[PDB]
Parts: sequence; C-alpha cells; structure tokens
Amino acid sequence: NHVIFKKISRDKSVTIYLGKRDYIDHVERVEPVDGVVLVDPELVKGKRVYVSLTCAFRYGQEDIDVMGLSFRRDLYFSQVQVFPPVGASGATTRLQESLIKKLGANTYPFLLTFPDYLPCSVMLQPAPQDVGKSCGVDFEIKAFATHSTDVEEDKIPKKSSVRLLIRKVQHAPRDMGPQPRAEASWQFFMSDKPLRLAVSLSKEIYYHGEPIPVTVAVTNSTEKTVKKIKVLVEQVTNVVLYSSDYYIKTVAAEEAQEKVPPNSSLTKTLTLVPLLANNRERRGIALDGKIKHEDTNLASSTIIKEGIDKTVMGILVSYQIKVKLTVSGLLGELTSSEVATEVPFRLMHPQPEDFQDENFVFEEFARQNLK
Amino acid sequence: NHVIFKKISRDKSVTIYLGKRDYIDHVERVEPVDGVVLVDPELVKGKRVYVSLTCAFRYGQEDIDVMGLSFRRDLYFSQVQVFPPVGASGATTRLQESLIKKLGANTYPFLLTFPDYLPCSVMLQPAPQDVGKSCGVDFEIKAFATHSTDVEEDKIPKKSSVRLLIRKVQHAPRDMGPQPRAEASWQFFMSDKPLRLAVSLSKEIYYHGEPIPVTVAVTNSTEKTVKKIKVLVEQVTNVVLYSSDYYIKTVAAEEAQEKVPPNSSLTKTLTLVPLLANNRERRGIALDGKIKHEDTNLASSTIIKEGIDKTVMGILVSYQIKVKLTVSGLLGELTSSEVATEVPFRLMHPQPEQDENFVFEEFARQNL
Amino acid sequence: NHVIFKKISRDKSVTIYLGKRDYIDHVERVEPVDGVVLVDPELVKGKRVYVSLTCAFRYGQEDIDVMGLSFRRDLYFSQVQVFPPVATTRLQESLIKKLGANTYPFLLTFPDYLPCSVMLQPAPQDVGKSCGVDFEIKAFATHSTDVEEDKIPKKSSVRLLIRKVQHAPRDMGPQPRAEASWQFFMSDKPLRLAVSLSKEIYYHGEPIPVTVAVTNSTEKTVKKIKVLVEQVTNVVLYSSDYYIKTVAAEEAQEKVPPNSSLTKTLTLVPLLANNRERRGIALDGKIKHEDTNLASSTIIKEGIDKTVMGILVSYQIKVKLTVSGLTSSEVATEVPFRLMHPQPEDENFVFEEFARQNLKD
Amino acid sequence: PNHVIFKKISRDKSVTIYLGKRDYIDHVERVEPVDGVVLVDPELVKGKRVYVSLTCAFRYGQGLSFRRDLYFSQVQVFPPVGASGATTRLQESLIKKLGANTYPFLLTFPDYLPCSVMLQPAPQDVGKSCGVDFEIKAFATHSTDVEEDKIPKKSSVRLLIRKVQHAPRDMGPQPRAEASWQFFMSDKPLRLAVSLSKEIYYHGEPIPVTVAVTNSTEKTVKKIKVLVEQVTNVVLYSSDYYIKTVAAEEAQEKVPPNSSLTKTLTLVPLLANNRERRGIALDGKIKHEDTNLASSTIIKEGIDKTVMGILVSYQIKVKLTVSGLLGELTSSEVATEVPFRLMHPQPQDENFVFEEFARQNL
Ligand SMILES: O=P(O)(O)O[C@H]1[C@H](OP(=O)(O)O)[C@@H](OP(=O)(O)O)[C@H](OP(=O)(O)O)[C@@H](OP(=O)(O)O)[C@H]1OP(=O)(O)O
Ligand SMILES: O=P(O)(O)O[C@H]1[C@H](OP(=O)(O)O)[C@@H](OP(=O)(O)O)[C@H](OP(=O)(O)O)[C@@H](OP(=O)(O)O)[C@H]1OP(=O)(O)O
Ligand SMILES: O=P(O)(O)O[C@H]1[C@H](OP(=O)(O)O)[C@@H](OP(=O)(O)O)[C@H](OP(=O)(O)O)[C@@H](OP(=O)(O)O)[C@H]1OP(=O)(O)O
Ligand SMILES: O=P(O)(O)O[C@H]1[C@H](OP(=O)(O)O)[C@@H](OP(=O)(O)O)[C@H](OP(=O)(O)O)[C@@H](OP(=O)(O)O)[C@H]1OP(=O)(O)O
Repeated sequence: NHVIFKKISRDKSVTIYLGKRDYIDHVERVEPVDGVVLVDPELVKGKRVYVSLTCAFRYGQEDIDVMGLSFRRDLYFSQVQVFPPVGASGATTRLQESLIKKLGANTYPFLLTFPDYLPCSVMLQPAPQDVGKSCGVDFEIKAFATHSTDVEEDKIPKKSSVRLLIRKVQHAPRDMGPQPRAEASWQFFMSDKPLRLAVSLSKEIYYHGEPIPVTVAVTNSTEKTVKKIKVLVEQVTNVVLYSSDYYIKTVAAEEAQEKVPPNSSLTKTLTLVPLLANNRERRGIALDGKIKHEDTNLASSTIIKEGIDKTVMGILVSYQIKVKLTVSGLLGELTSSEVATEVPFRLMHPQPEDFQDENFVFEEFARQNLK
Repeated sequence: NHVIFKKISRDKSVTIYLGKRDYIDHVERVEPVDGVVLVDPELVKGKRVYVSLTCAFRYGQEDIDVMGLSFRRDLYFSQVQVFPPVGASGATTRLQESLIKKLGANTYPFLLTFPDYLPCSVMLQPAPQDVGKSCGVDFEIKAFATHSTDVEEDKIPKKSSVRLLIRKVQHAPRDMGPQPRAEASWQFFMSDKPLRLAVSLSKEIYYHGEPIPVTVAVTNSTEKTVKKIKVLVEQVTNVVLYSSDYYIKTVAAEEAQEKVPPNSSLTKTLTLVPLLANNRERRGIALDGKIKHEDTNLASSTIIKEGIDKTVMGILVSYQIKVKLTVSGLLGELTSSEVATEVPFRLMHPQPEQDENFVFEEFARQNL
Repeated sequence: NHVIFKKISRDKSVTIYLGKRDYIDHVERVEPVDGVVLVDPELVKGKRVYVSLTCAFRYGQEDIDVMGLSFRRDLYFSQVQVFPPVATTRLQESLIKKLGANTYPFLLTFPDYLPCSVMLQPAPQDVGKSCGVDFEIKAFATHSTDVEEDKIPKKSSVRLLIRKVQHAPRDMGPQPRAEASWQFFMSDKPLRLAVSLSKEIYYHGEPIPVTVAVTNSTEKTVKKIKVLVEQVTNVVLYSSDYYIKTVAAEEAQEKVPPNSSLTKTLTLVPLLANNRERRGIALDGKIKHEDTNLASSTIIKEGIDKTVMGILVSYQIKVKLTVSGLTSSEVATEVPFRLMHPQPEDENFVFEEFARQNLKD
Repeated sequence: PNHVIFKKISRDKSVTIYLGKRDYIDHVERVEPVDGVVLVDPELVKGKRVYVSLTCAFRYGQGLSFRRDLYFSQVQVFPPVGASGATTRLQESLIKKLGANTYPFLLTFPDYLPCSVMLQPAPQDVGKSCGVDFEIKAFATHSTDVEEDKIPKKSSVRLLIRKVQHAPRDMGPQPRAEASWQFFMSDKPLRLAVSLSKEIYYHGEPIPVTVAVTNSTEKTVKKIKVLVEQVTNVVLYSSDYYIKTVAAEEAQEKVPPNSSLTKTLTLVPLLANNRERRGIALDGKIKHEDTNLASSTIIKEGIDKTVMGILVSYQIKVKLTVSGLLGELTSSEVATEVPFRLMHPQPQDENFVFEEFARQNL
C-alpha cells in the first residue's frame, strides 16, 4: 500500500497529491518532487493553475509568509503550469501515470526539480537562555489558481491555493571520509608528566538512530587521578544569514564508571545515540522540522558543495564527539580551564535504495503531533 | 584620556576591566596585571567570582581529514578571589581606586603578578612549505563565577566567565650599560689568497622599527671578483617543547649588484628595518600575536635567564644579519660560488619610562 | 686455550691483535683495550703507526629515491703511537714473545661517561632511521708527508668494531623487590592490581618471576590478564625517535570474578631468540651477527646529561587486564626493572679472524 | 647519407653475416632486436642447414673457470623458412643490394638481461677477469652419415655485439644528501649538503655537483674533494667488489670557522680520464677504441639481481679535509655519497658501405 499525501484548497477548486512528505538529498543528486493536481473543472473555468517549489531562509518568525518576519532570503524558486494542460500533458513518472488513472481526467502532472546548491531542512527555535530568534530553511510546494479581471489585474486568491511544507532530508553519499581520530596531551603546571587522551570512532558518517562507539584511551603518567570521563555528542549551529547566532548543545552524553589512577592507562568504548528523543528540551537545537511534529529529528550535518558560498546554506549544522576528563587537584588549584578534545563526524540518514499499478491509500499531508 | 579595556560574560553577570592589552617584561621585573571585575549582584547571588592568570604553550592545528593532534603545557597558573571581597590581591593601585570610583559599588579589584621564568608572547602559523604545526605561548586573564555546587562537580559555567588574551611584550631593561658594536671578520682563502669580510653593527640591541646600519667591508686580495653582496635580517625560530621544529626566514633584505674586483676593497653601509609590514607572507615567522590582528609585530628576541632551562620558553626566537657574497670563479667557468656569515643581534621594544578621565573600549583587538 | 682476534691491513703493512671482541663496563670502571700491532718493518720504513679508540653515535640509512640524510657525533676519541715505540699487561708481554720482535703494545682506556653498545634498525611500520653507538679500534700508518697534508691511506689501516657490554657492578647493595600497586575504582568500588618482581636487576637469560595480585571488589569480571616484558628505546641525539616493543609475553585466559582475588606468578625471559622480527628493537650489535643480544638498560651516571648516551634503553613489566562492562575495558600498568649481564669475576694462543659469525639459518 | 653495414665471412667462404650495427640499444621499455641477413654460397651449402644464434653468457676466469648462460635463441636462415621475405626495411634493402642467396634473420632480446659489462683486474685487485658477452653466430650443419649431424668451425662466423644501455623516457627524483658531524669536544656541527641537477647523466655529459658546507665549528675545512666513484659487484661465482675513482675535482676554496660556502664543481666520468683501464667495469675490451665505462645496471621488478652477473653503480663522493682533526680528534674521513645513474642518451632505400665487423684498436 503506497500512502499518497493530499491537501485541498479552501474553495475545493484545487487538490494537490504528493508521493512523499520528505524528498531525499544524497549529495550526488536530489529526488525531484513529482505529483498531480486534481482541479474541479467548473471552478477553474478560464483560470491558470501553477505549482511552485520555493526554498527560503527566514529569521524572526516561525514561517516564511508571516506579517513582519524580520528577514527572508529566497535560496531557490521554480514554477510550472498544470492547467490548462502543457504539451502532451502525459506523466513522466509511474507514480503520476498511476495517480492520473486512479483519480480521473481532471488530474494533471507536475515535476519540480531541486538543484545541488541548496541546504537540507534545518530550523531552530531558541530556548529561554539563548540570545537570537527563531530561524529556518523552509521548502514550500504551492499549487495556486490565477484569473483575470477586466481592469487588467490578475488575481491569486489564497482560497484557490494549497501550500505543503515538505522536508529536503540528507541521506549519505556513496563514499565517506577517513576514520575520525584525535590525540591530545596536557602537562599541568608543576608537572613533568603528560596526561594523554586518544579518541577514535568506527567511521566518519553515522545514521540517525545508529549507536556511535567512541573508543577512549587515557594514558595517565601524572600523579593525579582522572576522576571522571564524560563523552558528549555536541551539535554546533551557525546561523550565517542576517544574524551570526551560534549554538553548541549536548544532544547525547555518557559518563564512564571507570576512574584512571596515577601511572596507569584505561582503554574503553562508550556508545552514544544522538536523538531528539533524548532531549526533554527540544528548543535551542537545530531540527529538520517543527518541535510539535512527531516525524521531526535532529538536523543532519550540512554538506557544503565545492565552490558554493556557505552563506547560501543559511544555517550550518555540524556534530562532534567531546571527551572531557575531570582531573583531581586541578580545577581551582592548577587551571581555570577544561581538559577536553573534540572529534568531528557527520550525522545523516542511511544511503538510499539501489508491471501493474500500486494500491493507493490517501492521507492528509498535515504531519502528526506528539501527545 | 586613559583608555580602559572591558569585556562582559555571555550572561552579563561578570565584566572585567584592564588598564592595558599588553604588559611589559623589561627583564629586571614584569608589570603585574591590575584590574577590576564589575559583578551584577542579582546574577552572582551566593556565588564566588575568581580571576586566573594562565601562561600556556600550545602545539597543533585543525586540518580537515588530517588526524587531530594537540599538546598544551601550562607554564604558569595563578588565581585570586574578587567576589565576595577578601582583599586576595593584597593591596591597591590608583587605577583600581579610580575605576572603583568611576564604576560604582559591585566593582572589586584583582592583582595577578607574573614571575621571572616565563617567555614573552610568541606564536607561529606555518607557511605551506613548512613541516611542523601552529604553536604559541598564550597569556589568558579569565574572570569566572562558581556556585557552591560547581566546585564539587567541576563544571564552571562558560556563560558566567570572560577570558582576555593579553600579550607579555619584551622591552629592554634600564641601566642597560654602554654598548659594544656587534662585529666579526672572516678570511676566506681562495687559491691561498684571502677574501676578507668584516661585518659591524652600531650596537647589539635594536628596537622594533629602528633602522639597523650594517657596515660591510670586503677586502679582495684574490684573483676572483665579488659579483654580488646580499645583506639579510634572518629570524631563527626553535620550537623547544613537544616538537623540535626549526624556521629561518628573511624579515628584511638589501642586495647591491656592486662588485669588488681582484686586488681591491669595498666598504658599504646598508640600513635594514625588520618589520612584519615588509612581509606579504605573515606565516612561517614568529609573531607576538595573531596574523589577523593589526597590533601584531615580529616576536622579540627570547631572553633566557641564568639557571632557567630554555625548554620552558616553549619557542626560542633570535635574529642575525646574514651577509652573502657571490664570487665569480675563473673566466669561462659556467658557475660561481657563494660564501656567507652571520652577526647576531637582539630585537625588542624600547626601555620603559587626582583620578584620570577613562574612555572604555572592547578588549577585542582590531583586524587588518 | 686463550683465543686471540687478529685482522691485517689491505697492504699487509699493519696487523692488529686483541684479547677480546667485547669489553666489560661494570659501572665502577670499564675494561681497557690492551692489544699489540705487528708491523712489516720493510713497509713501515720511516712511517708512524697509531691506534685510535673512537666511540660515535650515528643516525641515517640508505633509502632508494629518499633524500640521503646522515648524522655522526664522536662521543670519545683517543689515540696512542705504537711504532716507532715510545705499563704493560701479561697478554701483551705473552703476545710479543709468541709473535716476534716487530710486535708493539697499545693500551686505550674508556672513560665513565660513555654509553654501551646499542643499535637499532627500524621495522617497516616504524618511523625513524637506523642509528647506533659504535666502538672502533683502528690501527693506521702515516708517512712523514701524511702529517703535513692531513691524509691517512686506507690500505695501511685496519679497523675492528668492538662492543662495550654492560655488566652489573660487584659488591652491590641488596635489592628491594620492584613492586607497585594500583586501585582502579569502577562505580566507586576498587579493582586492586599489585605487580611485584623478586628484585630490581635481572641478567640476560635469567627468568623474571612476575607475581600479579588482582583483588576484584567490583561487580565486573577480569576476563583476561596479559603480562609483557616491554623494551622502551628513546633516541636522544639528532631525532627524538621512540620505540616500545614486546620482547616477552604470557597471556592467561584466567578470570577474576566479582568479590574475589587471584594471585599468579608467571616467569618471562626477555631474549632476542624469542623475536622472529629482530628489527625495531635496541640490540648490542648487528641483526646478522650470532653473538648479538638485546641492549642492556642504559645506566646514566650522576651529572652526565642523558643526551650523550645517544640511545636510552629501559625495560618494564606491563600488565594488561581486560575487564567486562555491560564490550570490555582494558587497564594497564608498568613496573620498571634493569636488564644487564652478570657481575664480572704464558697462555696457549689460538688465532682467529675478528669478523663475528653470522646466523647459519 | 651512407648507412655502414658490418659483415664477417666464415673461413670456408660458405656463410657471410651482415648486421646493421655493432651495438643494440636497451632503453629499459624494450630492447632493439638484431635484424641482419646471411649470404650463403649455394654450391658450398648444398643439402646443409644454416642457423643464427644469439647467446648471452656470464664468464669468470681466463677452460673459462666459470660460465653461466643468461639467454640462448636460434633461428634457421637456410633452407629458407616460410615466405622467407624480410621483416625490416634494412633486411629488404640488403636482400635487394646483395642478391638472391641472401636470407633474413631476426633475433629478439628479452627484458631480463644485463647490458655489456666486463672487467679485467688491476695488479692490486683480488679476483679474476669476468664479463657478460653477447654472441651472434651464423653456422652450417650437414650429415654425411645417418648417425650424427656435424657443425664445422670453418662453416661458422661469430660476432661479439654490445647490448648498450640508453635512458628510459622517465628519470628518478633529483639526487640530494645532507650529512652533519659533531667532532669530540665540539658543541657545534659541520654540515654538508650535496645536490645534482638530475638523477640520470649521459656518458660525456658534465655533472654539476653543488656542495653547501655550513661550518659552525672552530676548525677550518682546508679542502673539498668531489669524486665520481664506480662501484662494481660481481654477483655470480665470486662476490668480488671494486670501488674506483673515474673522475675527481678539488675546489680551491677553504671554509673558515663560523662561515658557509656553496660551490658547484663539474665532473665528467670518462674512460679517457683513466690511464689505468683495468680494475673498472667497461662495456667492452680495454684494447678497443669504442669501449666506454659500463652504464649503471638497471634491475627490473621481480628479476633476481644475480642473473645480471655484474652490478655497476655510480655515486658522487664529497670529502672534507678539516684542520686540527686528523690525528688529534679523529682517525676517520669526513665524506658523504649521492647516487646517480650513468647511461647513453634517450634513443627510398639507403646507400650501403660494407666494413669488417672487427672493432678498431687504440
Ligand atoms: O570561540 P572560542 O573557542 O570560545 O574562542 C574564540 C576564539 O579564540 P581562540 O580560538 O584564540 O581561543 C576567537 O579567535 P578566532 O578563532 O575567531 O580566530 C577569539 O577572537 P579574537 O582572538 O580575534 O579576539 C574569540 O574572542 P572574542 O570574544 O574577542 O571574539 C574567542 O572567544 P571567547 O570570547 O570565548 O574568548
Ligand atoms: O681519488 P684520486 O684523485 O684518484 O686520489 C686517491 C687518493 O689519493 P690522492 O688524493 O693523494 O691522489 C686516495 O687517498 P686520499 O688522498 O684521497 O686520502 C688514494 O688512496 P689512499 O686513501 O690509501 O691514500 C687513492 O689511491 P689508491 O687507489 O691506491 O688507494 C687515490 O686514487 P688513485 O688510486 O686513483 O690514484
Ligand atoms: O667497506 P666498509 O665501508 O669498511 O664497510 C664494511 C661493512 O661495514 P658496514 O656494515 O658498516 O657497512 C661490513 O659490514 P656489512 O656492511 O657487511 O654489514 C663489515 O663487516 P661486518 O659485516 O662483519 O660488520 C666490513 O668489515 P670486514 O670486511 O672486516 O668484515 C666493513 O669493511 P672493513 O672490512 O673495512 O671493516
Ligand atoms: O679464440 P678465437 O676463436 O681465436 O676468437 C678470437 C678472439 O675472441 P675471444 O677471445 O673473445 O674468444 C679474439 O679476442 P682478443 O684476442 O682480441 O681479445 C677476437 O678479437 P677482437 O675482439 O679484437 O675482434 C677475435 O675476433 P675477430 O675475428 O672479429 O677479429 C676472435 O676471432 P674468431 O671469433 O673469428 O675466432
């Protein structure tokens, strides 16, 4: 059963059908938006019906289209005509061809393609402690009807329109970077001996929901005890349009039970899973959708393409493993600083997959809320 | 108008005020860091506020897909309590007394002294051709607030803290004593006939921006021609912690093509001024600050104190005048020889020398 | 039968005879090099013959298409004249008698500030180049003309690469056990590891009785115990190369469950013989020679800068505990000890080529 | 112009062999095959078979003490085999110019052979004469009795050709060496850097050796000597070793305390430089005029070096004579080596002049 997402305009004149809510970016290419518009022929008599794909960065408010939104920047706009029909007006995908058959003769196809220079779905609502405002990158699919007045002013009524907020979701490319690895050593004041920390991850790209095995090697040649080893997944968010806001938040944390006594070395693998589920507080962190929606996750790592200015991504999201060592007789006595190293990794969704029609269930596009 | 440098914590609970960005080391003693912390009493209710001075050597940089590798050694750490007041700083300066008056109650003094065994501000980012990694000696003044609970679980909150990267700048001492010319001579025998090179400087210590008069005296009793004379100021950098990196870079150069023929002598005085300004490329040379900052200069000569192991200086910086003579060899020979000598000198900043009217300025140093 | 080691110059003008290939350093003093040079009087007419003792640190090897890079530092040089002649040992007096009237004595002494024979050829996985400390005894002839123009002809010379071998001193103070203990808290409950050796100094070939005592008051299980002899090598001239290699190992699968304690004594013998791979380890001679052993522990003398030793060699017992954690954690600790040769103590002479015997696989 | 053709005739005049060259080019990628023609007297080869063999052999001694065959190949020229038409223009042209009793042969070289190398020891040298020889032999076989065939010497003719090493299309990285010495009681180093313009030099080409002495010592570098040393390793039958100076240059410059000199000396390693032609690896006999220094051996990937018979390599040796040193603070020389390779440069009918194969003497 292929689930199809539909939304109908206030005036019932235009209905939009999409195969998915979420379209895959796997770096090499992006999945195009293929769907159909079902028009009521009586209600579109002498009208033109279009479908637009808009990518926009917004800052100040929670939607690209709200009265007195502090700042909007359009990253991409594309528009096609569905009605009256253009060319052969035959489908291009099996989904379209199948939907046209299942829905009848007032059904017209549209295909809107994504370019390679766009970010993925990223948005952020600040927590009470955070300076800076709500911002996001939204993807709007809008089917709307236009008509002519005798005074020579075309009209685009809201009641004749349907807008869907789709997600552009980051899935992994064919390859991945070298095994992440860090070495750090500290010689404390009045010490002749190093505290050595080595950190390794199994791989460079992890999937949302996948456990991250952080292997930690503390070599303690000091007379001090490592009292605690904390391993964090930190999310780093840089708003790079309108306002240079910066967020760094723990989205996963594990504290080892082992201490590392003087003149000894411990090697240990801690497993973390960075998940929105882990976080009571869903504000102050880069998400791929609205806080109130259930299908909303952590933002995937931004992947900047060669020779694309990072500013047109709007919000930069990166992840790192932070290993923090609490050392006895140190904080207050010999340092006012932390003992930590970071290892960067990328977090995204898994690689994508590699005769008769399908059986269609219809569902309202509106995403499900939490509880 | 005395300019005062202020910086405020993310949470606005703690603000730090310093008389200067740069504290003078003149060998005999180092200028202490005297300043005040302005605390918001509502936001530090039942908290302690401290100020630390940390000197640390660091080695390692962030390369993409290159293994993360870092080394830090603390060369000095000191901490006083500013709030609630106890007079940890043991006494008062006029600057503190004046700033307390101008800023209100909730203003509390701190004094952190430097010892005599520390290097001065030295750091280095490698150029593409250079083998080793970014390293430096940093001086951090940090004002931070702790809770009664933050001391027990060792998570001093970042938003309640403010850190300034000050410079420890090398000035010459007073009572320097009268100064010998820095001079040497070499006899290069070529077919048992001497090419004599004497190099002389006016003095041994020069100041940043001061012209260096290099007198070169070539006495050529050989049958060969000195075809070319190059005079350089070379900076020599030895990283002496974690990794034995070595850099030698020209920071000033003068080339005459004026020639010294057989059985003749030339004396020539070239003036060179070693300046960071002269260098398009600001990487691969020891600086006293970040490349991107405007107030950044060439590092001063390291001054190792009696009975201090040079390794605790982290980066050794020295300067020398290099004289290169291109010598012809015998007429119809497709190639010539080059002889060179060095004269060391030291490069540093000059000897040092009712309320005031205070202008307040963000600590952040100006970019280029 | 006292075996005497001889070697002759290309031109047959100078022949050198030594009592030994290997001279004993027992810390208090070093055995001096006493030998004789046999000259052909026809071929040395109006020439001077000298014998030099050189100790030198060397760094660098010959790699194809890799930039040639070498460093040499002489740590000691001494020279005496043997011919024409200018104390004596019985060995010299006896050899002079047995060899004839063209035989002349030399004595070269070692000072107390030198390392012992240490060298290293890197294994494929190792960064850093071949390096070593060599001891050369060289007999050579100069002409009345060679002193005026700084040339010494190679054919008139003969060089022996002797070893300076580290032995323990005599009348040594009695030895404390080499022992440490660690408490590894896991959820605020201690895993205690004690490691103890019978003594501080062991001899090459001597078994090392390592007593390991795990007291496990944790809720976790010690799944596995590894006990190693590790050799640690620090090149402290020219390049700060670092090598750490297992030269002996025992791995029990013996487990220590929660709220229990196990004591075990393993015997290890750190030997070059144990190691198929003879590269990447500090040796007292060339890999290809049969008499070659593991380097002895470096013995730095009071107020001697360790850098003039060239290569620092130390040994330690490493204990690794695999501990459960639901995979597992591994904790490890070291106990240092020193490894060297035992305390030290006419004839009929057999003559033998100095050249050391290779490994007839 | 005039293509010179090398001919030799059998004692009995029955078989004559014609070659385009005395010397066949090995340029690493491939080796030039031996293409020639045999002219038979049809009366004197009536009912006989004529063959041509290419033999490569290592020899040691002067019966030869030791011989090892490195390669053997043989073709039939007479009676004619297949079409019997030429394969090269040289053959086709020679057949036309010489007549209908002329038959072609092609003998190919494989890639696993050394080049022409031989050595006659000097009086001071231990070890005997040895070399790698390349023989082209045309001979007739016949049968008078059914129990055997016979190979008479008078019906045969042998040429000793050279396999000459010419440079490949590529070249190794620029040769470079650094050496430093701390003398006993000297805190301070004597540094020597050596560089060559390139990795491959040609016979007769000047070698610019750039020498950089940095003298931080209180001693004087009194002399800088630069040698081209030839190193010869006999790797069959007897492990003989020769190292000989084939070129030497001494700079006039001294390097005084706390100074540095950079200086380029030019050397040309040539057999001509050497009065003594014995004890050095040559590409031919001492007595012949066209004889040169052996080219550098080029060992191919996965070929055991022993089948090369004689290994020849070249190096630049730089020797520094230092004051107050030899006798006082060392019994040793101050020197470094930089390896390089030495070989020959990268590599209508014609009008034929005929010449006896025998090489010209000095
Ligand atoms: O972001 P942080 O890790 O907290 O540290 C930064 C960083 O300082 P360091 O990396 O040298 O510690 C900035 O330097 P850049 O990385 O941007 O080059 C520095 O800026 P300046 O050194 O140019 O002053 C800035 O300080 P500032 O507040 O002046 O921007 C400082 O942040 P902190 O306020 O935490 O020290
Ligand atoms: O390299 P060359 O220019 O040919 O000269 C060398 C050199 O002697 P000279 O420099 O006096 O000519 C060798 O000694 P050094 O002078 O380099 O120290 C000498 O051998 P010795 O080292 O034993 O003196 C050797 O002669 P030999 O090969 O007989 O050892 C001789 O080379 P030639 O033999 O080619 O003359
Ligand atoms: O010709 P040299 O430059 O003097 O060097 C060789 C070489 O010494 P190196 O190893 O230092 O190059 C031999 O050692 P290997 O090269 O074969 O490893 C060594 O003999 P050992 O192998 O026994 O050390 C031999 O001396 P000898 O021929 O007496 O055995 C010695 O040349 P010398 O004969 O002049 O010492
Ligand atoms: O032994 P032979 O049957 O008489 O052969 C000789 C001999 O050759 P080999 O010694 O290499 O076997 C000559 O050698 P040398 O006395 O000259 O060293 C050689 O002389 P060239 O190399 O000077 O030519 C001559 O060759 P050729 O006939 O070309 O003059 C060649 O003759 P055969 O091959 O005809 O016997």
